[PDB]
Amino acid sequence: QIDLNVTCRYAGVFHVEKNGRYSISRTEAADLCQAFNSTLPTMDQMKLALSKGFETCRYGFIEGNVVIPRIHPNAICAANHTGVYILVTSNTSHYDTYCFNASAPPEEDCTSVTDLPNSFDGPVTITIVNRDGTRYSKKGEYRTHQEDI
Repeated sequence: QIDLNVTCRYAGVFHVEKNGRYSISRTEAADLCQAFNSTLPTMDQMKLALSKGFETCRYGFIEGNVVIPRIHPNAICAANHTGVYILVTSNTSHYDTYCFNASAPPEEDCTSVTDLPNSFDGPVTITIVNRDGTRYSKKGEYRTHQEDI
């Protein structure tokens, strides 16, 4: 069973938490985004997302780096840095992910995500979990690297 918690989209950019916080690899992140018909964001898209009001208190993959977008300074979220803060030093490889959907509205889309459109045949119950609690489930798979499984 896999629970994927999603935020609102901002300029098409959203945060995905898979079950436990920080349990996704780089290769899984890419696979996951792919299941949403999305891609790992470029820095520039992430900068745009941020300027429209996107912030989280969780580190996550983009294309090339691990980042956390911050608008409002906070002691436990990136130590009061603001902007798209790049993670510099870490021992470990697992974080959350950000994904980018080019088809999303240009601003805040807080409507509910109701499908993992591009997931493939598999045995896992995959549940998408919105912040307002609304859920969509399907039996399938999205991971293409065996070590991720």
